[PDB]
Parts: sequence; structure tokens; C-alpha cells
Amino acid sequence: TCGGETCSAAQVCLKGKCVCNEVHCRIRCKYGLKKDENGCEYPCSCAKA
Repeated sequence: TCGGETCSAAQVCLKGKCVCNEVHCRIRCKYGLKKDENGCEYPCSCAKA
């Protein structure tokens, strides 16, 4: 575990906390990237607005 929590596939355990991993997306989107419920932009997809 990561400090009492399980990190999602979008996160990495750094210093005992789940944080979003670095973001590298090639798609170009009118409203930018979609965030999951932790705020992370993984997998890369265009946001609905």
C-alpha cells in the first residue's frame, strides 16, 4: 500500500502519498484533457467541456 491508500493506475506512490503521474498526451483537444475523480489526466482523452 501507499500510506494507508491504494493508488489508482493514474497515480504513483511518492513519499507515501498517491499523486497523479506525469502527463504526456499527444491529442489536441478543444477543452483540454479529461480528469478522473482524483484530478488525474490518465488515460489521455478529451474533456467534454
